[PDB]
Amino acid sequence: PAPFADFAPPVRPQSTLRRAITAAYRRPETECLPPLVEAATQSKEIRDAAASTARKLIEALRGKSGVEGLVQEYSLSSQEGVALMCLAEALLRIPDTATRDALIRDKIADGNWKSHLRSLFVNAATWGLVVTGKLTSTVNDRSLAAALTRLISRCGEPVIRRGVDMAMRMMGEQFVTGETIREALKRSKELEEKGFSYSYDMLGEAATTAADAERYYRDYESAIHAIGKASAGRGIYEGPGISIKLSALHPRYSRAQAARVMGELLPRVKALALLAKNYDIGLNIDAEEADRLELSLDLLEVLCLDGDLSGWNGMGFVVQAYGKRCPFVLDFIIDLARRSGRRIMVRLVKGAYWDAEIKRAQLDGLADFPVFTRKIHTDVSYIACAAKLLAATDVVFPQFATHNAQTLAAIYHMAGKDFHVGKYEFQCLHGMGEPLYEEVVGRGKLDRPCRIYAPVGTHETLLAYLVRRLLENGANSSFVHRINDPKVSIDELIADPVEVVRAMPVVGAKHDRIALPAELFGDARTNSAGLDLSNEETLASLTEALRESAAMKWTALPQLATGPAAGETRTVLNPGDHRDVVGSVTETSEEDARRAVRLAADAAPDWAAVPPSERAACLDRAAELMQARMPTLLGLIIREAGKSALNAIAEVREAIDFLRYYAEQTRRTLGPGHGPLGPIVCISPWNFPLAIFTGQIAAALVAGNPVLAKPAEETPLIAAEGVRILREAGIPASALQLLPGDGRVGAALVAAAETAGVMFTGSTEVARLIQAQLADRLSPAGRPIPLIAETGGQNAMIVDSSALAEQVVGDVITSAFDSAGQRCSALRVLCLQEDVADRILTMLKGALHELHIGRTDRLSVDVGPVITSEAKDNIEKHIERMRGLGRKVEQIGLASETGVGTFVPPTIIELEKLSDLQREVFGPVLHVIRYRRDDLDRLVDDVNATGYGLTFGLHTRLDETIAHVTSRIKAGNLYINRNIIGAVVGVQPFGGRGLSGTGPKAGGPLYLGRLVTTAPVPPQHSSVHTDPVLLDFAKWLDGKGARAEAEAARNAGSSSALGLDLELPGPVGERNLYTLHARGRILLVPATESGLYHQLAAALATGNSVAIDAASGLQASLKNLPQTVGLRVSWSKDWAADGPFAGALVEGDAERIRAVNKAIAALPGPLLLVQAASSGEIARNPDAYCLNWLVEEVSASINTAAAGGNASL
Ligand SMILES: Cc1cc2c(cc1C)N(C[C@H](O)[C@H](O)[C@H](O)COP(=O)(O)OP(=O)(O)OC[C@H]1O[C@@H](n3cnc4c(N)ncnc43)[C@H](O)[C@@H]1O)c1[nH]c(=O)[nH]c(=O)c1N2
Ligand SMILES: NC(=O)C1=CN([C@@H]2O[C@H](COP(=O)(O)OP(=O)(O)OC[C@H]3O[C@@H](n4cnc5c(N)ncnc54)[C@H](O)[C@@H]3O)[C@@H](O)[C@H]2O)C=CC1
Ligand code: PRO
Ligand code: PRO
Ligand SMILES: [Mg+2]
Repeated sequence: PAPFADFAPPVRPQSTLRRAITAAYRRPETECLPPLVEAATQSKEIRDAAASTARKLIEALRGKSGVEGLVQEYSLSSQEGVALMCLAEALLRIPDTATRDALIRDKIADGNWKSHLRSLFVNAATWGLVVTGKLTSTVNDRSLAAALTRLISRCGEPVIRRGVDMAMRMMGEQFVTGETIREALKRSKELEEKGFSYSYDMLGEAATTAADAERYYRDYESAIHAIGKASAGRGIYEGPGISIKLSALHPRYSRAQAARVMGELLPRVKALALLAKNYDIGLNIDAEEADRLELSLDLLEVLCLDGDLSGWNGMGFVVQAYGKRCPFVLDFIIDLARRSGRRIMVRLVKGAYWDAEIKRAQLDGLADFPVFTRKIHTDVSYIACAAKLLAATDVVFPQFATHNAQTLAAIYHMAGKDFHVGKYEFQCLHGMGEPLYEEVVGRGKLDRPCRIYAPVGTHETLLAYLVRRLLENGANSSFVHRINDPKVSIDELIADPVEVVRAMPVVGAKHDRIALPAELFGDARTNSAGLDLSNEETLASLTEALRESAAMKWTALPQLATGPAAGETRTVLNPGDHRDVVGSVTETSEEDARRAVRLAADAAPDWAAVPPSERAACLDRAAELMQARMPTLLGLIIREAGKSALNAIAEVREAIDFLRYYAEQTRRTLGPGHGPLGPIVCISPWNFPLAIFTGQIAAALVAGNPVLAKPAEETPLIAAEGVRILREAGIPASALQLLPGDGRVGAALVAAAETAGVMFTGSTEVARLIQAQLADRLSPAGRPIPLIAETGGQNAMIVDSSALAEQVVGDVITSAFDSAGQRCSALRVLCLQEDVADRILTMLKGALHELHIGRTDRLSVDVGPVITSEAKDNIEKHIERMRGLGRKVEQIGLASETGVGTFVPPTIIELEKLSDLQREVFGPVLHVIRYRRDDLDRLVDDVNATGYGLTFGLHTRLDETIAHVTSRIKAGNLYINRNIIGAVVGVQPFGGRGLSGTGPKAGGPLYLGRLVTTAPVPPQHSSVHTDPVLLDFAKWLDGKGARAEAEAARNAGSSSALGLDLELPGPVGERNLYTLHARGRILLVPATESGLYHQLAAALATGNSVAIDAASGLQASLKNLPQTVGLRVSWSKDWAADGPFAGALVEGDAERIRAVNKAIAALPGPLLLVQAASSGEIARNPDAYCLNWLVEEVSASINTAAAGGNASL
């Protein structure tokens, strides 16, 4: 099959009208507004009349809550009100009323509610919104528990009774019209008698599995029967209808899965529409995320052209006025209504996903947002689109869904004097819009109809996305919020958004406080740009660029300083299809690898002499080149490395980000005194063959070191292209040599006499072999050769019973199986609290079977091949061993076309204990364990016990659990309520501890400092906190008379950055934190008393404990230590028995250092970051031991939108 011949063909040819929609997707905001202002303009007479009507409605609204009266009656604090409603919610989970009342009277009111009632406070963020109007993303469950005890002990049964009755009313009658469709229908008769109509919302969305989509289907079908029976021939305008969400009806509702959507989702909608046709009721397709808009149009088109649905005008469709495509979508819909002769019911809304759209465009590095960023722009867009709809009432049925009295009044007068039922209507939300619309419906008011959008569902169903619904009308910019704010005048509320926009100095300017994705980092650096795989223009352009990349004769050669070298040449094959030859590699002889190091050494002074700013300029130029070449680079990564387009885009972004980040960090730090190490050997893996390749090399180069680049033998072509780009950007050939080949080439480079440093990403075993070889050598200055190694992980995610299953499953499927699990960060062990384990596991297995595995030149492929047949064999041997032990194994079936490549099906293996898993299994293999809540702390121990410490995830809403878990886990990259993959340079600096590597973190501020002989002070690198054991030690030194060492100890205490705690700039809806902690226990190998004191001061000032070499004979130098210091001090004769250590400090002459370095490399377990100094160096240089390498970096990324919305926005 020809590469990319079927990458992403559209569902249908894009008509002129469809293309005008796509063209507007991310149009600059200043370009969208002027035509909207013009279309929204009305006569001065109309504007005055509309302001009068709006003032009249608002005066009525203000002239006429339950939770607030309850808070007042019992003098509750906010936390008490929230805690009370959480208790009421839990009591309502008890089905029998008499049982519940007995528990309240006999057990709850009397004392400890904790012994009788899953945290009570799982939904406290929602109840917090109800009580306070403010959204907090996580729940302070200890504060709520205290508040609940306090209020119960103060007020007793009466307050509990009142809370229960209040929650019962709100959850049964306010947030929903009824629990079931029959109950909702019964409660609809009252307002139907007043002139209202209804559209029922069954509260389904985001199917994760086929079974869940089928459940949502049968729920919609049963509701259509009930609504149609009740409609009883009233028709689509007077009678009730239904609203559906396409995401409820298929678990893979996305553009990437468009073929499955048209084949599998479309027939389901058609079947529901046929039933709606027979009863003659409305069936409305709700609008969802911006990347689903254009896909949904293909379903609308097919349905409106399907003759089986003819004769029925009930098909409806929502368009969101906050979207830049809205008027063009309306043009398309009106034309479709004309062609089909179906009077499409068009619900105009403003839009419910605003904060999520802002976050998504920022995360994806896209050109602009697909929605407006000023609320007034959405208001003008709405009015302009209403004008378009009101001119087409013969062709469509406009439905103006809004609670904004000003918007309503403007449209009411825009529509003019003539009205008949069926011309158009208004719409509102149940339990929210009735106060406004009771001033609209009826001959005594404005005599215009209103359809009530009526949620229907149980308590569990309505709570799932209640936060997003509350924010529709609850944000500070929301009309319903502002009308209830006394500080907001009626004049402010009736302000005409059209005229306000028209008079702004720059019409349609972007919000001042929302950064475009490119500007996320401000003046520090330019964000890399992504590509929108939902944009048909992008998919069409990418299709051609990808095909063109597959026709190129890609090569990789040994590129020595003197020119390309001869060698053994072989082809490079696509891992997804070995018949697809991607290019040819000429591999490096061991002789030429040694020669390359000599040439690098000869060239080292000339590269070091290029000033740091100019070296950084080379990196910035290379980043521009990679950005411009992204589509071609994507094609090569897809075919050579077996990656999906989505992952290839992110990888090229990461490479660009490394180049720009290290360039900026260089401009912030490097001066004449930060001399280069010399030739650095950069050994890189096949799983991030551009990004990690580029990151290591760029850092070494910009620090002033010439580089020998040894790429993974599986992925030399993208590496050769990366070197070509860096050379084009100005890196001299003598500064950057490419040495393709296998481990023998890597080993020859490591062992070469002039090698001054090694940067390695790959296996622990190979890093250990490199460490053993480097320990044989010292630099010309008699110091160890630095090794930076990142070596993978055994990464866990802990999920408690407060987490949202659908969120968990999505993050798990992505974290475990993205890139076929070939990320070092991939989720390996999912840990499920016992009470939710079976439900989440069922959902996870169902989601597993929705993944498409195959050759990655198709947008529809989710999981590609593993890199080699040997990798495949190793992974499969692990799976079969687990199966042979009787562990439950779930696997997706592989298509026959996978046989030409090396594929492993995504797999779920259920384990009894974490210790059942003994080694990192570098493939799409998720292990699942269950835990009881009281065993959480033991579980964290179990996770730490593997010895790894790279990525870690936690899904919980509860602050106590966040605090506990994050304080006890020992990993470098933590992720809360999100996936654990795709660390962003400079936002989640990436790297771990233990068996996961040495540090410092790539994409972090300590990285460049390891690549120079004297480390600079990184930006923001300081701490006002002083370690108290360090202070006790300095006092002990003064008491012993060691006044010089006591001063040095105090200086180390101040110099240490232990306790640094920063928030890094990044996308909205996330908090990204970076902190410096102690490393652990540092091995001290002193030679003199003063050396031991200096070593102890360095280690204690950075928060560490120590093990001191008993063979030093210096035990008598540490007599009568304070207990606080003694607690941190042990003496070690057998270093291997007393580990693991987290670093080492060595004192001695060159031969002593070499001997100790060899002994240290022989210690089992983690590679130790070793620092050595002579006694004279300790006396001359206060920084003989650099404190940068005695702290541990920790990155934590918290998804603050996880509760369903973004409070900050
Ligand atoms: C009957 C019915 C049916 C639906 C919906 C509402 C109603 C009444 N909604 C929700 C709707 O889109 C909207 O979020 C709420 O109705 C509130 O908007 P109003 O016009 O009431 O108020 P209001 O006039 O106060 O407008 C609030 C809206 O302004 C927008 N906004 C806020 N800040 C902004 C900013 N900084 N920049 C740009 N825009 C900003 C948002 O769209 C926000 O919801 C919806 N929504 C949806 O996406 N799909 C759907 O299928 C439905 N269905
Ligand atoms: N941390 C990560 O991101 C990576 C970790 N791994 C782990 O390693 C396992 C094996 O995969 P491999 O590709 O075998 O990784 P590997 O670690 O053997 O290869 C990594 C790099 O080291 C080079 N290399 C191999 N032996 C060497 C030696 N003796 N001296 C110097 N350089 C040497 C290779 O050529 C490649 O460039 C994987 O299954 C996975 O567990 C591998 C690749 C990525
Ligand atoms: O599309 C057309 O040409 C005809 C006109 C009326 C409805 N269909
Ligand atoms: O976090 C991730 O998924 C990638 C893997 C290497 C570093 N960044
Ligand atoms: Mg290998």
